[PDB]
Amino acid sequence: STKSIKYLLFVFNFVFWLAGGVILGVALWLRHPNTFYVGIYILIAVGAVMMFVGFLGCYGAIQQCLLGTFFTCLVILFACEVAAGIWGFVNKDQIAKDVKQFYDQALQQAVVDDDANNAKAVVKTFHETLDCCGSSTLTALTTSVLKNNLCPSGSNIISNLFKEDCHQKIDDLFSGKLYLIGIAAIVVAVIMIFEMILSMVLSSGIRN
Ligand SMILES: CC(C)CCC[C@@H](C)[C@H]1CC[C@H]2[C@@H]3CC=C4C[C@@H](O)CC[C@]4(C)[C@H]3CC[C@]12C
Repeated sequence: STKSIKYLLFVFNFVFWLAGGVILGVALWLRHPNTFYVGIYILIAVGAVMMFVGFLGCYGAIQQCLLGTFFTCLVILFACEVAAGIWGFVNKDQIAKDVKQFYDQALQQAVVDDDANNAKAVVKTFHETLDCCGSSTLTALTTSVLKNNLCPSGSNIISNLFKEDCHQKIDDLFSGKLYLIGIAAIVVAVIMIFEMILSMVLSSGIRN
C-alpha cells in the first residue's frame, strides 16, 4: 500500500490497545455496598472493549474480516454512544447521584479501612481531579485531620472548610460543566467517524 495515512492508524489504535490493557489491568487492581463495585465493573468493561477494539484496529496494519470486524465495532459503538448520549442526557441527575454514591462508599472504605488500597486510589484520584476532599464540609474536616493522605496536593485543614466539596463539584460537573462532557463525547464521536472512513479507505486501498 502506497498511502502512509493507512499506516497512521496502526500507531493510533495501538495507543488505545495499550491504554485498553492498562485500563483493564488497573480496573482489575481496584477489584482486588456493591455500588462502588458497580462502578468498578464499568471500568472493566471499558478497558476490555478498548483492548479488543484497539487490537483489531492496531492489528489492522497486518491487513479483512479482522479489519471488517473493526469497522463493524465502530458502527455499533457509534450507535451505543448515541443511545448513551441521549439517555445519559435526559438522566443527567440519575448518573450524577450514582457518581455521588460511588464516591461516598469509596471515601467511607478509604478512611475507615486503612488497608483499602483500591478505595484510597479511587478517592485520591477523585481528589486530584476535582480539587475536593470529603463528601460534606464536615467530612472535609474529618478527612483532612485524620486521613490527610487522601486530600489533594498540599491542601491544609482550614482550606477545606471554605472550598467546595465533591458533592458540589459532581453536580457542577454535570450541571454547569455539561459542556465539557459534550466536548469529550463529540471528540469520541469524531474520532470514530474518522476511523470509520479511514477503515473503508484502507479496505478499498488494500485491494491489489
Ligand atoms: C460505559 C459508559 C457509561 C461510560 C463511557 C465509556 C466510554 C468513555 C468508553 C467505552 C468504550 C470506549 C471506546 C472503545 C473503542 C474505541 C475505538 C478506538 O479506536 C478509539 C477509542 C474508543 C472510541 C474508546 C473510547 C472510550 C470509550 C467510548
